[PDB]
Amino acid sequence: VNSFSGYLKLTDNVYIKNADIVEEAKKVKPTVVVNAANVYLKHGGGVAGALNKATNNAMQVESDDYIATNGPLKVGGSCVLSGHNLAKHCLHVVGPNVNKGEDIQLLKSAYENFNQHEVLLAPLLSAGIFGADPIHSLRVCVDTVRTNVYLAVFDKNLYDKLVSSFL
Ligand SMILES: OC[C@H](Cc1cncs1)Nc1ncnc2[nH]ccc12
Ligand SMILES: [Cl-]
Repeated sequence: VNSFSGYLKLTDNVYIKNADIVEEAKKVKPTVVVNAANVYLKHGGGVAGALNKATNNAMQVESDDYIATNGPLKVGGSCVLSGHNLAKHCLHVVGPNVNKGEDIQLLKSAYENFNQHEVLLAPLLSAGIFGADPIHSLRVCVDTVRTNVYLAVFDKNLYDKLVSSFL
């Protein structure tokens, strides 16, 4: 039993809800919130900009130190950093950005990072401003993640389309 509320159950392990991931994280304070990161951990817009704003820029400050020490992430890769006031940990995961010409096949690799964590609050990787098809991102999530994932879909109209089209 966990404290996630109001989710539709898609499979044994994947749940979905129309919600603002920032507000969800503040309410649940999950062990792991997933950020839709880029390789530079520059949290400007989309989920990343919103999460970082909610931390009063502490996420960005921590991220800049991480990059100065370790260099950029790989597309498809991840790192674990603090969750600040939102969660215990933030798993920064880099899905491919179609608006940069990155290989959509890397989306499966990106979702594989979720399997290192028993329970996660997450967005659909490569969706939104990353330019991939969200219906595809959900399919890859369901077919790749084996741990318990609670998906927050900000757009109510998109959420209804994802539910009604889910196979
Ligand atoms: O796939 C990630 C989606 C993509 C979008 C598609 N249409 C509108 S945003 N983004 C978000 N998802 C959940 N919470 C969020 N908070 C802030 C952004 C955000
Ligand atoms: Cl987005």
